Amino acid sequence: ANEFTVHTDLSSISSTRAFLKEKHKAAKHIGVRADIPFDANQGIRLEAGFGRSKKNIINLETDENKLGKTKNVKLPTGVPENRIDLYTGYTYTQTLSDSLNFRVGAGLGFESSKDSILHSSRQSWLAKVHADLLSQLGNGWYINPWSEVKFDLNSRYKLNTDINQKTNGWGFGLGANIGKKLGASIEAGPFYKQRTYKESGEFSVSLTIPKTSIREYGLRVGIKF
Ligand SMILES: CCCCCCCC
Repeated sequence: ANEFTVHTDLSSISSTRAFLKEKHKAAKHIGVRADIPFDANQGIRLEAGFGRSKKNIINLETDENKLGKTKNVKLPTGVPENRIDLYTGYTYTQTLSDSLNFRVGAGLGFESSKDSILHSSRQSWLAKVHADLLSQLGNGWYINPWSEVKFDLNSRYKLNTDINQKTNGWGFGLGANIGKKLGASIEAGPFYKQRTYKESGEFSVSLTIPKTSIREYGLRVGIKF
């Protein structure tokens, strides 16, 4: 059977780059997923999602700062950011037991993010592999632990200075949804995601784009038709 999920996330996102931290507020995301079987085991997965937050850029703490003896210059607050994600891939699913199903897939994806202070953009074409276990608990209840890993094939950092440099990286996500059939199913659960973009090669003033690391903790809630 075809399965379609619409979901929404509430999350805490933080990022570190060079000597700075970026903390997000009002981080929200909406997305959809379609798992479409073609035979007993093979299928296709399609995903699309849209996210938004506002971020404050802050310095890393030092004892000199805590002591008085220096003072941090003011940095931007309430910086808006928008994100989109898309994914299409092959899936293979099989039964491990009468109450346990195991699904694995791989495919191609796109991610982008844009902020405004000055616009910075990150656009990434990537490959993604994912695996998840669906375990029946009885009475229509289930648990669904999942994992996914992303690898950039062509990730570009853009800056309306203009700058457009390649910054390939990778990322991984892990979570687990607890769900219940309503006759449709409702599910909810925690997730963790991490994304790293490497420092770019030297480009011409000689510069690099600093290494960026993003970490995200959240709760996802979904309706599975
Ligand atoms: C089984 C993985 C669960 C993810 C835990 C993330 C921490 C909030």
